[PDB]
Amino acid sequence: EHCNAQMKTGPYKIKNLDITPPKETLQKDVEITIVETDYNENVIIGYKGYYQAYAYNGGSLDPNTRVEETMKTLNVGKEDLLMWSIRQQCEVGEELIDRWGSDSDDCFRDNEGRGQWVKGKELVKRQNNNHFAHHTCNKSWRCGISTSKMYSRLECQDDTDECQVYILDAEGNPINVTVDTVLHRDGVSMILKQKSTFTTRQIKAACLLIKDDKNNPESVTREHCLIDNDIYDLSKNTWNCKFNRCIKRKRAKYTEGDTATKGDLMHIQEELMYENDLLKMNIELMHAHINKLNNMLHDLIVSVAKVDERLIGNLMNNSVSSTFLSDDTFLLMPCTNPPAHTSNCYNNSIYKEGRWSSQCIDFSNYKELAIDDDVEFWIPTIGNTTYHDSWKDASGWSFIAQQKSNLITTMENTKFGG
Amino acid sequence: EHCNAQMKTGPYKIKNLDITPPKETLQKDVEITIVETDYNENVIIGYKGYYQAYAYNGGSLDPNTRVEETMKTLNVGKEDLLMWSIRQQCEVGEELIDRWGSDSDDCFRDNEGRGQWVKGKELVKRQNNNHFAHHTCNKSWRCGISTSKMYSRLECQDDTDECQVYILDAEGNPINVTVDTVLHRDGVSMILKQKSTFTTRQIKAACLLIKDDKNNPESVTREHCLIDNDIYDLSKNTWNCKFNRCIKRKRAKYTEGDTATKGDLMHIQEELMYENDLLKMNIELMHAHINKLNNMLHDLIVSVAKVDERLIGNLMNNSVSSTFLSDDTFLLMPCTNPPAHTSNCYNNSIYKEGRWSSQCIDFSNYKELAIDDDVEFWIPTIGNTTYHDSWKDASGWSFIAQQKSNLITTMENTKFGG
Amino acid sequence: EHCNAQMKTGPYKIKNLDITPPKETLQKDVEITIVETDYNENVIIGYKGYYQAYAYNGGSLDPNTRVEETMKTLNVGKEDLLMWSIRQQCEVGEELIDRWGSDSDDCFRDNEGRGQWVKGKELVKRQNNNHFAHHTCNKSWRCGISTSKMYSRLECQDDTDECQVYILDAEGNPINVTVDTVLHRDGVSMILKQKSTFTTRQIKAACLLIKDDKNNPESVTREHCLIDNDIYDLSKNTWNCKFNRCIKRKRAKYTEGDTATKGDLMHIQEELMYENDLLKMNIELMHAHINKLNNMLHDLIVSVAKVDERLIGNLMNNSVSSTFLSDDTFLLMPCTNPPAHTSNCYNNSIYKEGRWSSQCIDFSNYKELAIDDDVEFWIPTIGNTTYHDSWKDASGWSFIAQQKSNLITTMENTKFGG
Ligand SMILES: [Hg+2]
Ligand SMILES: [Hg+2]
Ligand SMILES: [Hg+2]
Ligand SMILES: [Hg+2]
Ligand SMILES: [Hg+2]
Ligand SMILES: [Hg+2]
Ligand SMILES: [Hg+2]
Ligand SMILES: [Hg+2]
Ligand SMILES: [Hg+2]
Ligand SMILES: [Hg+2]
Ligand SMILES: [Hg+2]
Ligand SMILES: [Hg+2]
Ligand SMILES: [Hg+2]
Ligand SMILES: [Hg+2]
Ligand SMILES: [Hg+2]
Repeated sequence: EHCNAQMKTGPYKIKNLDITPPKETLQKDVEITIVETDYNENVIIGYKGYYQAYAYNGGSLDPNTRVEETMKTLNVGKEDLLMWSIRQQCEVGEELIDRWGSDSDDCFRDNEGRGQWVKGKELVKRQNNNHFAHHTCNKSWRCGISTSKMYSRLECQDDTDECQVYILDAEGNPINVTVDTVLHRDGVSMILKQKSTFTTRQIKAACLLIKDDKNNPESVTREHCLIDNDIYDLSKNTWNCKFNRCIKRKRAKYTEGDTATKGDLMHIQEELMYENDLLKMNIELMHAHINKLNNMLHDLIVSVAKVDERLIGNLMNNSVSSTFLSDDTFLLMPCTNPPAHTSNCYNNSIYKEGRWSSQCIDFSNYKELAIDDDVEFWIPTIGNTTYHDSWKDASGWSFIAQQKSNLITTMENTKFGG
Repeated sequence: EHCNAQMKTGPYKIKNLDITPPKETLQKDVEITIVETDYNENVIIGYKGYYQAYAYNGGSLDPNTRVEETMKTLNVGKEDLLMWSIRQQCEVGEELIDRWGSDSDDCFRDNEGRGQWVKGKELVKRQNNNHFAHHTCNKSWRCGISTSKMYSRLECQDDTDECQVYILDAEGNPINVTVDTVLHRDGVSMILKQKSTFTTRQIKAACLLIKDDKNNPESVTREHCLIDNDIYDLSKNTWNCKFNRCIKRKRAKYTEGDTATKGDLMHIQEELMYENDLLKMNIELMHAHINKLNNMLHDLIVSVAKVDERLIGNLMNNSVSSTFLSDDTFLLMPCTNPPAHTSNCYNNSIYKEGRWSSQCIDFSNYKELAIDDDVEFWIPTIGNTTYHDSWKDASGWSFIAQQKSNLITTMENTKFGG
Repeated sequence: EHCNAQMKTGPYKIKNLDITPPKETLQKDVEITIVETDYNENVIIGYKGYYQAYAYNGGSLDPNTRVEETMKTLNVGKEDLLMWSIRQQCEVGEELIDRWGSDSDDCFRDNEGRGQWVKGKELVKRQNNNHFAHHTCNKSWRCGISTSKMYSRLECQDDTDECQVYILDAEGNPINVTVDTVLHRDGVSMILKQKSTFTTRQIKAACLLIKDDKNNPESVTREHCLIDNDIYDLSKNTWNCKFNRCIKRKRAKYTEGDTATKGDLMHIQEELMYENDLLKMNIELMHAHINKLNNMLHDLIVSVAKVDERLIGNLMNNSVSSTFLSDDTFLLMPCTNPPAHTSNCYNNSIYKEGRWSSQCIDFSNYKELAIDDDVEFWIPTIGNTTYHDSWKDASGWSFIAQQKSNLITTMENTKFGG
């Protein structure tokens, strides 16, 4: 307290800190529509066919000495296909081995394939022509039935809010498979067991809103919403559709079920690493600030303690009286007091410090004065996630792949039907 | 205030809190080089071949009675391959069915395959030998052309900062496919439409730096950098290369495009769950600390309010005067004041409290005194990510797979060419 | 200070803020058992077979004029299979081309395949019957050996804490492949080079514990544990097993190695986006609160500065004296003081302010009074992650796929063995 008076600077006033209105807003009870189908649908897959070798032996002289070979693949019709499913069995015609002479014609009798009921059956590539001056016939049948699964994809229109369940091939393209008409594709016959069925559900959900477009401080740049402890982006108010589900705030190749790459995982991993280090930086940046503030509160204490001998005791929550030596340093002595002071008189005529009989009140029943707000933080439990299969994993498509492969193998091992 | 004097402890001084210099540093304007190619490159894929059955019938007696079968796969040359691409068509020779007698030799006339232009064509495995004392020839042609895509992989050397675009097979290995020479592989002929072209881009980017090696408190253990609202690790100052892009702060199997596993997803999911719970713990740990501090500030208030009757009013931002009963408890009365006091005199001779005519100043124009720093938090918008296809999804490789399969099927259905 | 006395409200007391006991607890030195096997195991894969065409030519008259074709696939036995591995070679019988007449019987001599040692070998589908009144024999051999890899899966029982290493097929099912018995599957013979071996490791690890079930405030709803700078969920105290490793706090299709989808990646991406915006909201929500608190500390300052002229100087850490004009506004003058005051006397009789020779102490050696706690934040380094291959990538299964394909191709190109 010895100062140059000829240098008074001012007038001054303490700069209060900016209280910024939050750009991220929590909105409760946001109305949301969920539309969902079965992950996969039951598809009846059936195939049929025969390999035939009709031959005639007139010796080397005859131009009619030949072995005509055919491998017909047949379609299976709606009613048969259904029957096949019900029965977990498929129907073929009779196996004709070495039917020669006048029996050469058993071959042309049945081209639908009737009378044999098997679990399944594969061709045998049988052929012979060792009956001189005669025709020889061999005709082997193949057969297969499966009620397999194929992946659904739900889709809804923002125009009309109408939805449809698409059935996808191994590559993510929808395919025309219906309940009323058999589809013939990849050498096979396909029909739906069930008309594809969906369902809607209405909810009120908690959404985090973000308004960080400086030009449009009211435009909502991102919205994250809690659907059953799982987070979703619903910023765009178009229908949001993936796999078997569609969500909204009240035909080309689909792509979500494509196989993901290790490389994109690793980037998500780096993003996670980043988030962790981002958490640490900001937490510590906040830590440091508070500590600075804490220390200001210290400078406050030492100053006001020179007048208030019992303050340090209060702060430490233990009754002790302080005696200062400098502004900086001080001493402590133990104390304990009669705490039952509930009125403010005894035989009163301005008695105690800070100056303490209607001007004489008992304060047993008093109320808390709220001069502060507590902050409340919103960090809900998350992580109820679903994993979906890639589109190349459909049980139905591998079934189709299997019979295709089985045919390839049997049709290259020639058999003698004698 | 009744204390044991014989127990003075000290001298004491209030322990200030450690202000830790931040280990995570933000560095602005970090110079960065981006090198990028097309995700995929256009590859002309062409294939050709014939199946031939040259037979002679001299009866069972003749050892020369035989059916010689061959299936040649041919190479397609640079110029033809280009022509094929331009024309979306491929060229084959004439289809020879049942050419016997003196026409047996049509077979050997054309082995290049000229004169027929088709969109594409598959073999027919035709054969016969029913012309006694004569040779019989059948020769069927196959044909295919596609200008498909195959995935690029960029690579740069830290030595010399030279880059190259590699074209990968379905397994992630580079393959020698050039603009000047046709590559013959997997029974097919391949050439590039275009010389592989890249491009560079220089940027200044914001990077988060981390120095958490206790032994080397200056070594930078991790660096995360913002490239167009997407986060990258550039701690190592080697070239960072994935898929079609390379980044740097100014031949074996590649691996990023391998298919990722559900299991590694789930771990990333658990890491996310962890981060969320890590956020909650630390936020609340900070919450609690501040509340403790807030309550200290309360003990301060009650003490200094015994001298300052208008303080509580100021804090609550409403004019009220306080009267204390104990140290703890107090009463309130309403007030409102004339706020236009801009000088500090009236007819002044030490008038108001705290003691308030050159010693008499008007303070209309005053300045804010900055005794505090605001903290500033760095949490930029992220999430502009790219997804890449797995290496088994290249349109070009499935084309090659397709023709391979088509050949397999046709070469096991024998036809009679009579 | 002019107030309506007829409206005293009270008695009041300042509401302290709730200090909430943390629901997320850090527990150190949690005992954990790790069990681990090799990622993959060495599997000896061997295959063998022949294609035979035994024919007889008695002319068109003879019913015995026929070409009997067979393609046997053989099993390879334990000892041979081992020998094959050691030698990187496989054994076949002699190639018989056009052995006719009395040599027709070379065909039936050797059906095991002995005497030829090759790196590998493929069939040639050779056949002829151009020797009148004689049998003709052709028999070609195929051969293949690989010591390939197949993926391990570790599994442990909570009952008995016994573990086993399973060897998986391309679809994630375990297969019965042992050291003592050859397995015959997919037209091939398989045996283990090595008995499958695991190993255990005990650690003490730091775990984050969470108790957020309101009904059971002691139940531990989630536990995240650090295993070598990588985070794991060990809430459930069952064995946790994925791929080749099992962890615990002291046969159907396995699924972790299935291919993950782009769609599930994108959701993880949205979760990350969410976390970032969640970090920002909460950080800023905390920022705002502190600033409010900071400003309270300002109202405190101005009040107590009216009594303490040197306080503002202390806070700003520079010696200056304050003179007030209103309650709000003030002026500053420069100062600097003799700081060596280490006793509290000179020629003392109640000298300085706040009232400052055994009642006369030197304070060179004083101690810091801890009236505060620093908070300590726990954000450990993470991100030592492992990536695993999908189950369709096993070198051993593609080897099996390869020979299968090679056979398909050779068995549809007929050759004349004359
Ligand atoms: Hg005939
Ligand atoms: Hg006969
Ligand atoms: Hg006859
Ligand atoms: Hg990414
Ligand atoms: Hg009293
Ligand atoms: Hg000839
Ligand atoms: Hg003829
Ligand atoms: Hg002739
Ligand atoms: Hg991971
Ligand atoms: Hg006044
Ligand atoms: Hg015979
Ligand atoms: Hg002969
Ligand atoms: Hg002979
Ligand atoms: Hg997800
Ligand atoms: Hg002094």
